[PDB]
Amino acid sequence: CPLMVKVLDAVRGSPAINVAMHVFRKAADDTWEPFASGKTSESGELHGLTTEEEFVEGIYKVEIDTKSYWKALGISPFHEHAEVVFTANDSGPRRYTIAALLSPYSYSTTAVVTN
Amino acid sequence: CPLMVKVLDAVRGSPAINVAMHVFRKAADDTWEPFASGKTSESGELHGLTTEEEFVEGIYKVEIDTKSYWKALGISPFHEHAEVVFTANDSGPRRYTIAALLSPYSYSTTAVVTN
Amino acid sequence: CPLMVKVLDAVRGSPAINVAMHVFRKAADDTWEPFASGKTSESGELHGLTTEEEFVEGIYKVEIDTKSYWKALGISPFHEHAEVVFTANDSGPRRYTIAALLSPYSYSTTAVVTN
Amino acid sequence: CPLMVKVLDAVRGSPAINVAMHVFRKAADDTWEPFASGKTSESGELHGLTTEEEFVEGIYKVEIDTKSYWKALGISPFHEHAEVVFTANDSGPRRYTIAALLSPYSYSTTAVVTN
Ligand SMILES: O=C(O)c1cc(-c2ccc(F)cc2F)ccc1O
Ligand SMILES: O=C(O)c1cc(-c2ccc(F)cc2F)ccc1O
Repeated sequence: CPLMVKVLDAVRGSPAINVAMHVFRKAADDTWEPFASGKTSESGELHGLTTEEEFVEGIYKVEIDTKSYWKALGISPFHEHAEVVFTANDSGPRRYTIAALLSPYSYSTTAVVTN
Repeated sequence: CPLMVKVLDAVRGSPAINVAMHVFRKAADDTWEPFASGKTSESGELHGLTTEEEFVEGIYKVEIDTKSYWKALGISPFHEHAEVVFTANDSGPRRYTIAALLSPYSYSTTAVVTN
Repeated sequence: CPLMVKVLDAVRGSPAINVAMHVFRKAADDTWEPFASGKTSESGELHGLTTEEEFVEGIYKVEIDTKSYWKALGISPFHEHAEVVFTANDSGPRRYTIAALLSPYSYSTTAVVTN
Repeated sequence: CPLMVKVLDAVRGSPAINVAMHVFRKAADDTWEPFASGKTSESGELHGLTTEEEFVEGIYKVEIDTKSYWKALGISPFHEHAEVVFTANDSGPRRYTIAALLSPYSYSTTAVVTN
């Protein structure tokens, strides 16, 4: 599993469950092409987005639909979404864990990159 | 000054100086139109991006070139940039301060909305 | 003003106003001695904690009463308080700004050290 | 496992390995009594600090020795340690995951509380 995302809710102190996200890869013509998508599980985790063979060098974008998450809890948040944009695998294949911590007016994202 | 950005460096404990950023507004045709831009000052702050008459309701994107900042310090970063996307909505007088805290593999952004 | 504290509320996107905090300095006998205290202003800031002559090298602790802040808003928090412990060291002129970003189950603190 | 701690390094984008931490419980005489301690593993995790029977209602303090971690990497950091203080189990037994994200001049801590 070369790409995993974990999302946490800083207001309730819980995993952020059923959070949708879309992954894009920058194409040759400088456009964002859809690549994968899914929703976080009861543990706040989204696995199985891609495979080693499919996850080639490139620039990737993870767009996390934080607004729909907060609206479902009755909170009108600041951000439309949380976007993580990064170059992947340019020194060789790596495993990426993207962690996102959500508040209505704030978010933090961090990457753990292992071999 | 209805829109201000402040950027901080978590590795050196300093304002992040000379950080470039561009502000975009979502057009009717779902495209991002350039709106404003600048570089942070010695205090890590960018002022004067827009005016009250110009800063109307809409969806805005602030793209902060964090990668160029870390490259200038010789540090290898994860993110291509830090992106803040939000709807601006005047429910009464509102000033927006976007704060971004930068580390090579992590960033946090928060909005302070005042009257 | 060699030492300033700023506190922000990630749930409401506002300065955290009327937040009490105490500053302690580590004594020779490894005990915490009260040093300064106050409450944040309408801007979320606390100034005038100490002076240049008084703020000597040593180990300092800032204890921010985050629990009372969340209780005043009717929100159930995790932490008893947010604690920032640090050594102050003049290697040349140094001013310290401690920034704290508060959520009910999370807090972030950062130091900006300027000349 | 009622209490787990995970620590991440925001400069290297990796788990923070071999990070020491001590857990204290506030005693009847308002003193902090040592309770448990350990070091994070290669995954940045510390498990097995306590048991359900031992982890009674109370106020707990987790002191993470972040300074020794950064010094071992040749970085002089701002904080002496990262302290997480909280009331545990006052509505019944819970499982607590404490997550800490470390930078030389900043840290964030978050709690995930599950039944
Ligand atoms: O770790 C924090 O407490 C923190 C602090 C800031 C911040 C810093 C300095 C300042 F003048 C204003 C701020 F919002 C911005 C983001 C952030 O996460
Ligand atoms: O407050 C923090 O220290 C923090 C923690 C995480 C995080 C999330 C999930 C996880 F399994 C480990 C983490 F460190 C993600 C972001 C973050 O700011």
